[PDB]
Amino acid sequence: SHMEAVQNRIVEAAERVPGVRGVIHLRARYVGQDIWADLIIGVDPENTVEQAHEICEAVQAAVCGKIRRIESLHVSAEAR
Amino acid sequence: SHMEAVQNRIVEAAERVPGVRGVIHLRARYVGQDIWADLIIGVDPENTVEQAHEICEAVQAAVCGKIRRIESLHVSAEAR
Repeated sequence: SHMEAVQNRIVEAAERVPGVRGVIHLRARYVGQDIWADLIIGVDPENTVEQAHEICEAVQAAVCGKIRRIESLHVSAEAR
Repeated sequence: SHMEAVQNRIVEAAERVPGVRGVIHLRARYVGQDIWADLIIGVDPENTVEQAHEICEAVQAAVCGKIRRIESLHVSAEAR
């Protein structure tokens, strides 16, 4: 599938960002030629809530920078 | 509405739990006579991710303990 290549690129890009302890969940869909995606990342339980927010914002920048067709990306965090 | 009384009870119960800095979002719906609800609470940005998780679990217990018709409640947290 065209989509599985894209999903591989999101996961790979997310996992390279400092503080990411793996991708817990990824759901991606096409809206025309654009991708909209929902991503959940793992983070250190001892990080602050503010740190987990910064890591999500860094994941969003890194993913959207690498995958140009992404036009909406939501990133949240869970302790792992 | 029957629902607005219930929504008032969820918000009130959530806000009385230690570490809750207000209810950011509440969406509740009936599935037959049962309530299913999605709640977002505010928390101190300097709490740990583990602390924010404990506060959500305490909100879930407190809300479900006070409002017997709730059969599904999801609680997440945001810095505020």
